[PDB]
Amino acid sequence: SLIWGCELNEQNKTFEFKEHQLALRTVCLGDKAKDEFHIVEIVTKSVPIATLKPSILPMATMVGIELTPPVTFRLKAGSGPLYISGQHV
Amino acid sequence: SLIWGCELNEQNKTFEFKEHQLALRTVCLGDKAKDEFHIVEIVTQEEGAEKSVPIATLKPSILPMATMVGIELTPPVTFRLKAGSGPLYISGQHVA
Amino acid sequence: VSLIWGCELNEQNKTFEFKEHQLALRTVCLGDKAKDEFHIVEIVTQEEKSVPIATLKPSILPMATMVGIELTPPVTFRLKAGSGPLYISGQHVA
Amino acid sequence: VSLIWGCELNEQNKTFEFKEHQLALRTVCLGDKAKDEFHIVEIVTQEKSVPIATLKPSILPMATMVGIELTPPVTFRLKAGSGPLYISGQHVA
Amino acid sequence: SLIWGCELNEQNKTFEFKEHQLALRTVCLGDKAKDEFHIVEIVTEKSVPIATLKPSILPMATMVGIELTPPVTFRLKAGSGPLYISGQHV
Repeated sequence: SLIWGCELNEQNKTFEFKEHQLALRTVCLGDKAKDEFHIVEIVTKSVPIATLKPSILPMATMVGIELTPPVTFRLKAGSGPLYISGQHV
Repeated sequence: SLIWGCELNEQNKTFEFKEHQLALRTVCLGDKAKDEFHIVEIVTQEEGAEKSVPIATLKPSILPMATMVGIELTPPVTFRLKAGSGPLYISGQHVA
Repeated sequence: VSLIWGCELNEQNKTFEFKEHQLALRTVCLGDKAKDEFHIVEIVTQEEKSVPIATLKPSILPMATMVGIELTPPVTFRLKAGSGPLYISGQHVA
Repeated sequence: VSLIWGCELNEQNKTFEFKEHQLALRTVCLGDKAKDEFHIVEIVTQEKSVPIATLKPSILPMATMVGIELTPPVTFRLKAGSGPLYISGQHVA
Repeated sequence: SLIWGCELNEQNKTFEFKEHQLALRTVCLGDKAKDEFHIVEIVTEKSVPIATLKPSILPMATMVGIELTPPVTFRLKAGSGPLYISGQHV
């Protein structure tokens, strides 16, 4: 077990996590993130897993989401920064 | 275990997922979704009568997403967009 | 053996009595036509003891995810406040 | 041996004590007549108070507690807010 | 187990949790906290944001499945606080 995390933003919309297993914990926006909808999806086919917005819902708790690498996280919408936290087992 | 997901919207209000188990994880709205209440329900047949069970109510400006916990379903299961224009995304893990 | 379950509570039918079995709750959410006011659902048992488990409101918090709540029938769900409809979803396992 | 449990905290009754036994918390939610202000519930041990929830009628009327299992005795204190604030849980033994 | 908790604020932005495992339960703001975004991150250097709160938007958050092996430092990346973190020290 090793705490893990990544940041997605306008300039770096994608992050890839390349046995091993990643359990997600939270997704949250930076305080300087544009006040608009942010959507993070997992790409393998893309699957939206979270929709956040600073003035509406600044974060979300992920539960029971365990992924087998490799997995790519893409910022479908929003300027970010958007942080994803998890445990790399 | 295989990550799964579907989109429901005004055009396609229904998605029929057809030993297997589907564990739901999240429900979230698209950024272009109409700012109104969206309701997703699971539909099954009960006593020869249709029975739908609402599992989530979302709205862009109020609650753009929800985390589903402990919801494991045995196919076949139909997800219906009871209300809202969508798009509404449902994510889950399809384990077989 | 599991079976998806659910019920609606509203002004007209403020109560629903769910009559080895266990009911695991999953979510509580409001209908889109529900009055924009606070809705409170409570579980009622004889000890009469009622235990509030959720407070919702259309314009504030339209739904809630229930976790680790497993009940042994019989159990009654009562709409303490609000016009509804308020839906409760769960899994009835046996 | 599980038994649904619950208590109400308010301005006049800021404290409630839960006096092997285990209490698993499920939800915290405000009454519809609760003052539109921040409500904070904390667990107190001897003291040692630990805030576990911050609610407000017009902002966040309730919260789902997860994985919180307590060994009696435990005291719940309404650090702030008029209430009523309800705490639900499963008392097993 | 042993219930645990700490407060982070403008004047005490950091708290270090010095086999043992800390399971987090909730993060919530004090009623006197400045109405602005508060961000708490875990630091190991690698800092990992785990929560973004704001009094008038989202006053608290439930942490799930987050179990940590000491030592672990919690840092208030942003916000005046107070911000409370609750957990079970097993």
